[PDB]
This record gives sequence, C-alpha cells and structure tokens, in this order.
Amino acid sequence: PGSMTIIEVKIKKLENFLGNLPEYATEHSAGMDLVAANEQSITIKVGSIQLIPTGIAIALPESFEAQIRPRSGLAVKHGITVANSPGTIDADYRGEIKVLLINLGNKDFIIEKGMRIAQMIIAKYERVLWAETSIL
Amino acid sequence: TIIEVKIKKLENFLGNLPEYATEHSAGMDLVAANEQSITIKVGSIQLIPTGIAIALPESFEAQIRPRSGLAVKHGITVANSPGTIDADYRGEIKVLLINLGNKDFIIEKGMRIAQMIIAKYERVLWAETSIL
Amino acid sequence: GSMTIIEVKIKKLENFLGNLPEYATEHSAGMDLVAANEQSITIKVGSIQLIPTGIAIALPESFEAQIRPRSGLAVKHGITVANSPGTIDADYRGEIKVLLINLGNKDFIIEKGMRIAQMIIAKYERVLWAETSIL
Repeated sequence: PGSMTIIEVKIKKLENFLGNLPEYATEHSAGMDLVAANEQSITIKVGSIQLIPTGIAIALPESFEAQIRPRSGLAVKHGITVANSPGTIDADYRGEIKVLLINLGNKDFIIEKGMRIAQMIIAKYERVLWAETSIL
Repeated sequence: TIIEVKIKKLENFLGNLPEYATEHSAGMDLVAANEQSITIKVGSIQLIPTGIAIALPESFEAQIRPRSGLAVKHGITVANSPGTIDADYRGEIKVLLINLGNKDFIIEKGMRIAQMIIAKYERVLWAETSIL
Repeated sequence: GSMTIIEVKIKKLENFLGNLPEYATEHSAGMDLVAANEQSITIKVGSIQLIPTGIAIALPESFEAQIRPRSGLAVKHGITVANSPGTIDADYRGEIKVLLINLGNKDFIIEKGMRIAQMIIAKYERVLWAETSIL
C-alpha cells in the first residue's frame, strides 16, 4: 500500500448519526457504503418508496460530485433499489444526505439503523458553455 | 475548465437553453417541451421531449439523471437512468419518465424533468487474458 | 495525434460468444453488453432477472465500469437495469451480470446475443473525510 491520490471533503455528523463516517470497503473500492440512520425501523412495503436518512452532510469542493448509487446485493436479493438513481450531490447541497429507496421486490422489507443501503461514488464533472447553432 | 458544446434549438423549444442553477452546480435542468400536457398514470412510461439537440466533443458524455424532487414527491423518475448522450447522438434529447408513485402525475411544458451532467469517459482497450 | 485509452484485462468465461464488448463507433461513450445466457430467459412484468455476460474484468485502480440501461430496450419494452448504474471496480473479478427488471406491459424473453446494457468506463476519486462542525 503506497501513495494514493485523494480528494479531501468536509463532512458533518448530524444529531442522528452513529458509528463511523462512510467507509470504502477496500483500498480499491469506487464507492463508500452509506448506512441507514433512522432512529425507528422503517418498513418499505412492496411497491412503496421511503426516504432514509444517513445523518451526514457534506460540502463537496467545486468540480466534484457525489453519486448515490444502488448497493447491488440489496437489489439482487430483495428488489430494493434507489428510486432516483443516480442521486446527484454537488457543492450546492449541504443538507442531510438521504437515500430514496423503492421496494420493487415481492416481500415487505424493513430498513433498520446500521443497514448498508446505498453506495456513494465521488467523481469529477465538467462545466458546459453552450454554443448555439442552427446546424449540428 | 469549461468545455464548449454546440446546441441546436428544435422547433418546439421555449425559454432559455439548459442552465446551471449556480456556479457550483454539477448539472443543468432539462425542461419539458411537450406541446400538450402529458399524463403519466401509475406504472406508465412516457417519453418527454426537450426541444434541444447537442453535439458533444469526443471523450465527453452527457448523463440524463433524475431530478430528486420529482422522485421524492411523486415517484416520478427516469426509467433508463442514467441516460447516455455521446458524440454520436445528435437527435432530440428526450427524457424517459416512469411513474413509480401512487398517484397519476401530469407533465406540463416548463416543468423541470431531469438533470444533465457532462463528464469525461475513458475509452477501453481490451487486453484478453486467461489469468486476471 | 492519438486517442487516449485505458487498457483493461478481460477474461472470457465458457458462456461467452462473439467479440469482446464493442464500442459502436470511435465516438461512443459505452460498449454494448450482450446477453450470454445459454437458454432463453423470460422476464415477466414486474420481475427482476440476472442476465450473465460471460466476461470478467480486472479494472486498474481509480477506474470503474458503469453498467447502464440500453435506451431502446427501455423505450420499447420497459426493460431497464434495476440496480442502475451498476458499479464494477478493481475488486470485482467475478462474472459481470446485468440485473434487469421488466417495468413494461408484456412478458419479455431475453435471448442470447441480445444487447442488454451499456458499459461506460470512467475515473472516480477517493475521498478523504475532513470532519467539521460548520459546513
């Protein structure tokens, strides 16, 4: 394990947060595991959508975005996925990160605090300047 | 660093071209350009035109992603998310919406229906092997 | 005077057929992934089904492969990728499988050879958290 290129990102624990900040499973992971921080159990009925808090807020540096993506095993095993995927967190969004889950499986599913519910991948984006034309 | 992208208004476009909300925004809001109101009933999938076509430079893609508010409040999201626009796609950008909520929802022209984030992609050269 | 590429090791599994995933043109962002199920698979309306592709890859560090929906399949049949965008990184060396869901109006048969998803390779960044009380 040698040198590594990182981007430093400010993050705040809110009152409902427990445990560690979002972690990369390994040194080779593209995404950090987001963890449910709802104080009381949340049931997602078949077909229903529920917003799940994470208890963290971040301030991304300019030109970097955080993508909220589905955790694959949850979709494969329970049909649980991220209803607004991929979620876009940019430097403007400094409120609590919340994961919008939908139950597209065949059984009701309970979200409990501590459950891994989504992945967060940080990447660069570009800024477009439009050049309007009548011929493409 | 800013990238210039050619954009064409088609006959059905209105208002200003897709805009970044602020200097820190990752994406531009895509706006519905349907001439008549479109109802997306529960479970239905509907293609919404935007009235624009773009010509991306090589190595750049535009990603069509859901707007958070429509999904949180109405279960409306982008059915083929994220949509991939690249330098080959020079036709009209259309947003494929699905209603996974519990109430019918009307798409009106002028409504913000998706986000467009431009990013770089890398071109893969495969190295075939029997041993990973 | 060249284009920029990233070289990625790829292994064909026994069920793979045809050429390695291809870019449609020199200007394409993604490669077409092809169904590699040996027998037809029916995806009933509302059902979710994992479709194998017959490949495994070894991405270099800080590169990911995104598994994204193929637009025509969603527009015409309501078939899309249920865990989209799928994230393949350097740790995943198993067979790539596409998780499809049928949100259309008709049961749909996935046949071997069908294009079922797009694969776009991009860089990601590694976050170092800086914890603070004021954002």
